[PDB]
Amino acid sequence: KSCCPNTTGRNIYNTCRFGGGSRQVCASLSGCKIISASTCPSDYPK
Repeated sequence: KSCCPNTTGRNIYNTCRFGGGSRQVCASLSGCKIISASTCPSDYPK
């Protein structure tokens, strides 16, 4: 999972992922937080 601001972020992540990106790049594209588990900090887990 990731910590996105909202369902919109998932959009950016998708545009990137499906665009030919990665996780870090995607993260920097949606501004979400890349978690290495099934949890998430106080960084809007959306």
